Amino acid sequence: KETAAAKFERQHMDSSTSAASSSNYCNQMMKSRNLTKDRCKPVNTFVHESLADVQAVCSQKNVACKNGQTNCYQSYSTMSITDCRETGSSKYPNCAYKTTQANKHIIVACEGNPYVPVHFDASV
Ligand SMILES: Nc1ncnc2c1ncn2[C@@H]1O[C@H](COP(=O)(O)OP(=O)(O)O)[C@@H](O)[C@H]1O
Repeated sequence: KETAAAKFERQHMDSSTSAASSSNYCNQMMKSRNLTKDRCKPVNTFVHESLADVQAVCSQKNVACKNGQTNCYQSYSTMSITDCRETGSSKYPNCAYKTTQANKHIIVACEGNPYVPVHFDASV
C-alpha cells in the first residue's frame, strides 16, 4: 500500500546527511532503501534537501520529460544530490555502485492531488 509519492521519498530522498556521502554510501543506501531486492537498479539519485524544497519543484520550471510527457519540472536552484551507478563488475545479489556527489538542478515528474514528485527524471 506504498503510494507513488511515498516510493519517491524512499527511492530518492535523503535529507539526513548534508551530503557527506562516503565512497560506500550508494552500496549501503541502495540496499537499505530496498532498491536491490529483485535485482540491482542500474542508476538512482538521492537528494539531500528538505522534503518541502523537493516537493516545491512541482511548481517550478516546466520542462519536457525524457518520455515525452509534460509533467516534469526543473528546480530553479541547484540541489545537493548523490548519483549511484552500478559498477561494471556488480553481481546480484552483491550489488555494487559508484557514488558521486554533486550540486545540480533536479528534474522530477509530478502527479496527483496533492501534486507531488513521483519520478526522478534527470539532473542537469
Ligand atoms: N513523466 C514521467 N516519466 C517517467 N515516469 C513517470 C512520469 N510521470 C509519472 N511517472 C511515474 O513515476 C513512477 C516512477 O517509479 P519508479 O520507476 O519506481 O522510480 P524512478 O522512475 O523515480 O526511478 C512510475 O509510476 C511512473 O509511471
